[PDB]
Amino acid sequence: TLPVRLCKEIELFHFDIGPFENMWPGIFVYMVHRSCGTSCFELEKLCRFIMSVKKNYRRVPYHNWKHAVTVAHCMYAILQNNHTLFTDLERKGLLIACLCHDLDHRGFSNSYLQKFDHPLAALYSTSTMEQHHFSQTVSILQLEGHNIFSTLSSSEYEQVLEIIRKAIIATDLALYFGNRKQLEEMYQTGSLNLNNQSHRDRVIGLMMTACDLCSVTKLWPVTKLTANDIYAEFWAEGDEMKKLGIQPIPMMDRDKKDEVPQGQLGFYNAVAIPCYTTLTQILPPTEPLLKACRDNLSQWEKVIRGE
Amino acid sequence: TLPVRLCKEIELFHFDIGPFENMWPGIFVYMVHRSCGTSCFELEKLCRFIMSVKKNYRRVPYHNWKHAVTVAHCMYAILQNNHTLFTDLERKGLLIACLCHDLDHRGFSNSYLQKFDHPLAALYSTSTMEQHHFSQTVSILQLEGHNIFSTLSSSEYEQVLEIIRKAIIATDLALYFGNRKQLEEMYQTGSLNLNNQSHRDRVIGLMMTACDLCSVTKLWPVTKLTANDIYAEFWAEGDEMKKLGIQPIPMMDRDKKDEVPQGQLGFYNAVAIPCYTTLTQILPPTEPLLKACRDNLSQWEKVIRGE
Amino acid sequence: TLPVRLCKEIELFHFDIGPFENMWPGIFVYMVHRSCGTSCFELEKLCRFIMSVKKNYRRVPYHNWKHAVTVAHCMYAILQNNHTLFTDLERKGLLIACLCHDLDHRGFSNSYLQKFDHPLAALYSTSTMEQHHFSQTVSILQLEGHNIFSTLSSSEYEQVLEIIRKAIIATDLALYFGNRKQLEEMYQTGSLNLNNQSHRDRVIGLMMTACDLCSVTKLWPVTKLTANDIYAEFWAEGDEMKKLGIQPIPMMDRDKKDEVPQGQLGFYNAVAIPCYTTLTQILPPTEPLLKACRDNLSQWEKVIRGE
Ligand SMILES: COc1nc2cccnc2n1[C@H]1C[C@H](Nc2nc3ccccc3s2)C1
Ligand SMILES: COc1nc2cccnc2n1[C@H]1C[C@H](Nc2nc3ccccc3s2)C1
Ligand SMILES: COc1nc2cccnc2n1[C@H]1C[C@H](Nc2nc3ccccc3s2)C1
Ligand SMILES: [Zn+2]
Ligand SMILES: [Zn+2]
Ligand SMILES: [Zn+2]
Ligand SMILES: [Zn+2]
Ligand SMILES: [Zn+2]
Ligand SMILES: [Zn+2]
Repeated sequence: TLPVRLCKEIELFHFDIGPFENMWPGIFVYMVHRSCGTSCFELEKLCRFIMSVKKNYRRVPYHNWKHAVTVAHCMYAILQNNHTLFTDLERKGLLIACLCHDLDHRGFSNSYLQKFDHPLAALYSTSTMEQHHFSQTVSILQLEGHNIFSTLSSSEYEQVLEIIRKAIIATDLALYFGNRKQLEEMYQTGSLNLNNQSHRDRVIGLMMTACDLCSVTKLWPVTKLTANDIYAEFWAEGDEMKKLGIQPIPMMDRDKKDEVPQGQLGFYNAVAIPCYTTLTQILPPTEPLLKACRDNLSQWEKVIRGE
Repeated sequence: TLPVRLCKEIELFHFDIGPFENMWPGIFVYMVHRSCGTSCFELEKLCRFIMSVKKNYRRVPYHNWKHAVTVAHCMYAILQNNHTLFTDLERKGLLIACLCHDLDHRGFSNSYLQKFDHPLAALYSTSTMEQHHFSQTVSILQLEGHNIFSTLSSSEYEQVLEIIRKAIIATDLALYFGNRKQLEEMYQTGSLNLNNQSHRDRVIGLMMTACDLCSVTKLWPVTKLTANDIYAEFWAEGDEMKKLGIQPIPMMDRDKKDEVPQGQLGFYNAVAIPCYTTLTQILPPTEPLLKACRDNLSQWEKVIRGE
Repeated sequence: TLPVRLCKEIELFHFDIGPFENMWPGIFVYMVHRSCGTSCFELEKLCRFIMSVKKNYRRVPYHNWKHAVTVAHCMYAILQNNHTLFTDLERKGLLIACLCHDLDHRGFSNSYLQKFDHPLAALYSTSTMEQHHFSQTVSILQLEGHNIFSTLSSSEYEQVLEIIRKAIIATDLALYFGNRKQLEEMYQTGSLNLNNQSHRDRVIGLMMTACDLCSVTKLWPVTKLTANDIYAEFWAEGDEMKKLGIQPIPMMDRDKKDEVPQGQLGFYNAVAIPCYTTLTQILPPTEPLLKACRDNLSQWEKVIRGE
């Protein structure tokens, strides 16, 4: 258990995990215990696993340890408000997947790695960083005393690793557009069926996108401050693009700061609002994420106007 | 001994310890040896103690290792210019107290810890961080080979730990206002008596405030640059307050930068000038701190005007 | 071998080593193998040496590990395009010298160390930091399993250490002006002779300056961004000068930012263009460095105008 205020507010979708890093591991363990149960993991193994995962996130402005636990919390909130839908293994796997989904991130996009000709791009032609995140996850699990899935049968172990793999790959935003489009069609026609594994994998994929982007679903003061972190990374990549003799897209171009308000508008309209609209259609109890997304859209519109 | 320039200028109240971190331990050892004597501490134990204290200060903009040694230097200057007043134990304890007085500081105020519902606030209802600083000090002393007070009698050990405890607690600025007010009254009436232990504890408390705030007693270029560090911390806390859904006070509000000159004025008038005025009354050789404080007040007045 | 793009573009003088730190060691090993040969160093010893050198560079804005490898690359490009001129030992020694030439740099100039009265200034009256860089190099070589020159004869070992010493000392820009002037005279009169050791030492000295300053020979986007790093250091030193009660020169004065374009002009005209002009005269295949320097001069002239 946690302090009184945290216990209460952790159940809210728009919860912020706070600036005290050494409380984040305990926040995660709390979430796991309420989501899966106190006997889902051996506590000693789990804590060892969490600290090794922490050590393999880098000190970058956005794709860091705080992001990992923040993404995990959003998944916790989704799971707790749709608690009859998911199995034991899925709850286990998804929280872990979220915690590990950006492991060893450098603060650079897949396209930058390709243009730089980074060895990872030679190894992984598609979803380069995401395949690397999964590879890192697996490597940590293979460390002595780190296999938190020790007590599972081989059959169950293979299932949860596949849940984790698919989920981490789904955080490649390039795959989200096609996935969301398919889910929309299946929802409208009544074809969508959570008993169908391929349909289920898609819904989980959308859940992963929703959690990954959850910065846009916090209250305005948090959403606005987090934007500074995201652009710190993007502008750094844009600097590196210019060093390769390539003009970066405006989003990554430090010199085009004034276009931020309009750029944000475009993203909410093109990416965020559709993501949470579709997720809310499929899983109605995720409605608060959509409301908060809409509220942040209203705030960016006011910045553009000058209010 | 130190380089020629340092030897000379370390005796000045407005000395700056410089940007070379690995010289700060030697600066402290120099001060201890001149203040208490070369046989006050076993050198090997003292160096081990200093390095563990350094390791338990965090990389924050202001409440860091540099602040700790800077505070210790101000106490050194007070002690050397009032050298007949204090006992062996008090000189020992006060330098150590100053070095440890912000141990494990996160860069957040007591009020923020309370509002966040941080576990330390549940443990320590009053002077939350200061009670924690003392707890940290004690923990370091209990480490193998770290008890720098090994050679003291039990009686003396208990006295110096109490000197340290009271001194560290006195750095809670919330307790300064009441303390200064009492000292003022006792000074005016002739009641004040350094042979009275409770009166003595108050004077030491004021000395601790004076050392803690000594940023405002450096020369203008140092005082102005240090302000950047202090606001880096304050504005970060104000950001966190906004993330809890609480509007921070203007001092901690990044958006109210233009109010800095006037805010500083208010602090010098309400806090700093009274502190050093009262200290100078009680201990006349601390006069240079008051003069330099007044000079910085004049500089902030010129910023407001535009000069 | 390296990724395809790196293999190709590493041969260009204006190559940028990129933002992936863990590739820099492999970039260096690649350069050594192509420059000297695959049997010049025992690979295990070399990698151990490289990692210890990395550990002894500090996290400062400019005089860091990236600068060290960048300087080494420029020397690689000079060596590969003048491949018949230099001996086995010289190629070995110069790459190593470049990698170690700023070892343990604090981000402060020799003059600041003198004014602060830093112990290094008492030890080394001339070329203070450069003598320290060499001392650090030697200390690393003396570590167990770190003597990468193990297989050399004593005679050869002494020669390469002297090559390294002279080369590192030559990176003291204060010595460059006199050296360049002498080389100019010897070139014009036909006196200059690479078979004369003292003349040869001078030419190597100029090569070291050219590599050290090679920031001004990159493409404009790299050159412009690197300027931010250099001023971060300079302005920090200027801050420290003000803390000693000394007005810093405008270059190190944060308050005189607007003078950057004109200040840069002056440096290109007074230092950079003459350096690469003289180097190109002596070693014609280094011409691309001069062209790129001239192009950056044109860019700074356009900043001044407003284009
Ligand atoms: C893919 O872009 C983003 N991913 C995000 C994840 C969390 C929060 N925001 C995210 N964003 C973008 C950043 C903004 N989009 C743009 N900003 C600019 C700025 C300047 C010029 C063009 C653009 S597009 C939303
Ligand atoms: C408690 O405030 C401070 N503690 C200090 C310790 C050392 C040096 N300065 C200290 N200060 C304050 C910072 C300033 N006071 C204020 N600044 C502002 C800025 C904006 C709006 C209101 C205020 S009050 C003196
Ligand atoms: C010695 O100065 C420099 N060393 C450099 C090495 C690499 C790249 N640039 C270097 N520079 C200087 C920085 C600039 N010179 C000046 N800048 C200013 C700025 C303000 C006022 C005076 C000056 S001189 C070239
Ligand atoms: Zn990702
Ligand atoms: Zn992510
Ligand atoms: Zn404090
Ligand atoms: Zn303090
Ligand atoms: Zn140097
Ligand atoms: Zn250098």
